[PDB]
Amino acid sequence: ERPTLPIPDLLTTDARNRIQLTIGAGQSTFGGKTATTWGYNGNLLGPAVKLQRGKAVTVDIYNQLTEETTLHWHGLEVPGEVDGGPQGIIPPGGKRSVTLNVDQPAATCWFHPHQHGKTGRQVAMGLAGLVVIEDDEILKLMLPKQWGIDDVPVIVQDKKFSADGQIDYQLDVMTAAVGWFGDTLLTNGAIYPQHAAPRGWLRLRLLNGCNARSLNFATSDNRPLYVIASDGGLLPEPVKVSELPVLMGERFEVLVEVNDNKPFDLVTLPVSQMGMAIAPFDKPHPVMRIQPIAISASGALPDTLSSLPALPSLEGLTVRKLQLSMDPMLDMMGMQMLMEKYGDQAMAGFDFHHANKINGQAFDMNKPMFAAAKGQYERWVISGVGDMMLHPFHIHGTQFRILSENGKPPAAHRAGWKDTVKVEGNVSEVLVKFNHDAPKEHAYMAHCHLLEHEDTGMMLGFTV
Ligand SMILES: [Cu+2]
Ligand SMILES: [Cu+2]
Repeated sequence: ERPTLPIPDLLTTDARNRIQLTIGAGQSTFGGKTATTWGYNGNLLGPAVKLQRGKAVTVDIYNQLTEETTLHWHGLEVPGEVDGGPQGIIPPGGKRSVTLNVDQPAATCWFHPHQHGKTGRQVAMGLAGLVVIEDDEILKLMLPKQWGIDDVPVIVQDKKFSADGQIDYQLDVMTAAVGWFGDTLLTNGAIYPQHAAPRGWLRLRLLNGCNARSLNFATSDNRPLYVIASDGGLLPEPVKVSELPVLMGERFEVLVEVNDNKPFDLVTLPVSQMGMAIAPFDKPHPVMRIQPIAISASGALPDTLSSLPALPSLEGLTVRKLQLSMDPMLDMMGMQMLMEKYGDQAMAGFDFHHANKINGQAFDMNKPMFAAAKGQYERWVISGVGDMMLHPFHIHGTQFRILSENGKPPAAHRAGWKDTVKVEGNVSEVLVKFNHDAPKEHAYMAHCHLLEHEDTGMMLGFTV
């Protein structure tokens, strides 16, 4: 389709090693209809902050909203002081600065709000940005690297809009149970955009930034995707796939071939997740149109990308159980509202504000559930046995290794560095290590990244 894919600005440090982000309301147009939206350095979404491993930057964050917000760097291994969870309040009109010393490998991470009880609304209203972490190793690989030509961020999100055009967000009994999801699919903000890519290798940095909707990327003509990276960065070698399931807040980088003059789309396939299979997501849905052009691209697909550390021996490692639950009365009413609204289509494949839980407790921001060890591998066992909802479980402060994802060894493209693991009626195990500290006043969060679950209790705080 006609409008070109918007390309987030690649924001680097200035002469004082500073970067400025302004958080503001603005306006966007979706299918001819204007809507109030929120953005970083803009009306909608945000820039791609570019960082170099081992080099420090100060970020000056200005809240130009009229409500409180927080700024979290999802995927970044930083102290709890700069991590920007629910306790990282930036008052409206106020300025807060954080020093980040990046000490992890090349990876596409991202940033987004983490306001207590309202994170779902603030992301839905428009707030997300990328983080391009670079190191010495990755630049040696000669991957596609022309930002916005053959190296393009692709941030995919759904939205629901009112008859008047305004984003129609609500945290109610239905969305607390099944999540906020919509009928309009957005790609860097645009409805079904087009991208001119040169012949050879196209590098796509995929981010699922939907609140609650899982995706599954493929191509319309079924040309393969070569996955080169996960949440925490480079896989050891490429993993070649026909389709790519992505959970809320997960990133993958893929190279895809642009070989003839023939256009093709990037698409998302229907998922079996409650609520998410209603038309138009009952069939393959286009994400963006790739349009070959002949201009110069020398990007490469290496045989060998990186070498990752080995999984540690499990013996002696501390084990932490995290039992995710939902009040069954939220479950019921939730699925009933869903049934009322949409009907049988919804199934293709009491304060509800504290109804979602971990270890029998809705998130309390004052009482960290535990102190985790520093610089020592632990094994966390996260169970969703007891309900049928999807829970992409996420841990701040870390890139971990999945030992077991929902009852099975992880797929090859998911066995490298991840910050999210799937939990859905089964149990997952991960090998977590924290290299930085987080006091109780600025605790790390562990939580479901189905944002409406997070906002109604499915989060805990922990210290290091
Ligand atoms: Cu995070
Ligand atoms: Cu959940």
